[PDB]
Amino acid sequence: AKTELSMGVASEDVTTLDPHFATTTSDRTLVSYIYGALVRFAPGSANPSSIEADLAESWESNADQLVWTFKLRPDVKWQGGYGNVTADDVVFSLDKARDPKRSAFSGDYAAIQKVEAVDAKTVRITLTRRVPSLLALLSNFSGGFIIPKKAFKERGDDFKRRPVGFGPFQVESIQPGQSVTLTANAEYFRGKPKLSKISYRFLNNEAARDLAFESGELDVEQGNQDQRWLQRLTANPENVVDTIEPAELNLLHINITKPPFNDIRVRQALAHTVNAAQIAKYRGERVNRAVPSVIPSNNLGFDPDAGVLNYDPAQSKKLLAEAGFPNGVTVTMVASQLPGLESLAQLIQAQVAEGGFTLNLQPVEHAAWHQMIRKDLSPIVLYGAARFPIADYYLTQFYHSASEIGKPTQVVNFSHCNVADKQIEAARTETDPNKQIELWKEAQKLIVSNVCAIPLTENLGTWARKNKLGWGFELKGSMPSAPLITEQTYFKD
Ligand SMILES: O=C(O)CC[C@@H](NCC(=O)[C@H](O)[C@H](O)[C@@H](O)CO)C(=O)O
Ligand SMILES: [Mg+2]
Ligand SMILES: [Mg+2]
Repeated sequence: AKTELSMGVASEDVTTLDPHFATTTSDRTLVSYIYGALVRFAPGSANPSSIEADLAESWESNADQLVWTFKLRPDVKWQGGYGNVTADDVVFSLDKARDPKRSAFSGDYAAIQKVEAVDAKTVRITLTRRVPSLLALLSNFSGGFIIPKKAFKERGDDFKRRPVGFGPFQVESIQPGQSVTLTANAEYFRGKPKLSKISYRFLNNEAARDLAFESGELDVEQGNQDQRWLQRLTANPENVVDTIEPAELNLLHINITKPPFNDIRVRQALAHTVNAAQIAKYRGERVNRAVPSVIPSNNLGFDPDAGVLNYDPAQSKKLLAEAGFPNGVTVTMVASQLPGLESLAQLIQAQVAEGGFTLNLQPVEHAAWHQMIRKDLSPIVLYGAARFPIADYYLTQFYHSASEIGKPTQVVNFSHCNVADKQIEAARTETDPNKQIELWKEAQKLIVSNVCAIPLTENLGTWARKNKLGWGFELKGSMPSAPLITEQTYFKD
């Protein structure tokens, strides 16, 4: 049939298409269409078990698994005429990914010692110690994507809006705040895409997005976490709703160094007046689930019994009075305008009033909000995300003190947590599998009991499409929790 795909997303604009910085779901989704990596998750899977060849046609490790040699596919071409992808591009990209001055994801690569071009088609990666999940680090997510040395060196600060990858689609143009026009990479190494163009539309307003989808302007539209939207879409036999793994866990990360939240009783009071099970029941159990820990349930090392504080708003009021707040606590939070996070913050705002908290929400456009929270501008941060499914990733990034906002090594530790550093570090390199699991669980119990963060629900990604669109594979998951459009995506007659 037709070869042009139109999709409506919950975003206001592009922030960065440099894969070493792209963090919002929208920027990560675009990056997943433009770039590739040495290896990749199988299309339609978010599980590292599925990892398969991408730019690297084969690889091997030495006996001690400290030296890995990747053999590159010969004639993989960059978009825009930058020529053949070489080992020098891989060295440049991985060294950039592992540099805290040029990447938002450098901490994931701390165990890489060196990356060397043995020849134009051979890359040698030497590790400081064994890294069981190395292939996930080298895959098509976060810092694994490969970029062109020549394009980045020249474009510099403009590369983020004029990206160049070897993926199936290229950015032809950006219409700021309206859309991104992507076109098929005619030289894509797996074959020319069946789609000729993608019109990626910024439709943050849910009512306008739904109207564009029902009027036939969109072939795909991002949904939300509400079962009511899910039921209204599934009612039309022409629509298909995809619920996409991994589930992103939402937490209230509390800055434990800032009064009044430096008193554990105040944090405990907040935790006793949130009700994640009620949010999950309201939003719907197919897409949403309350999580009994501070990392997503789909993690090796997840603790189903971390000790999450129960709902008891009478106890919240008692604790606030003991802490010197007989008339309650008021707090202003900088809150994202991404509709799912905005509606979640509004649900929490209503819940916490029962226990004596009056939450004032200062709304900020999503990408601007991401910048503000990373400047330590909010006392509490409602953040929702998933990472590779090994506890070390979520724990290190959100809760290890090295990740604390304000440090050169900062990641997403908005709570300024430091209570679990020794357990996180010991678990990371523990070779006894059961002991490693127990150290990850001990870290979760400490973070929960000190109330550095309060878990809410985790939600699968929700997207609607017309049944005339075929992905070319089963869309079970995608690391950004969004559809993956590839050279296989097609329309039916
Ligand atoms: O990877 C990251 O660090 C950020 C993840 C990215 N995910 C969107 C997100 O927070 C979730 O969809 C979120 O769980 C809300 O919509 C909850 O209703 C973000 O754009 O903020
Ligand atoms: Mg955005
Ligand atoms: Mg902590």
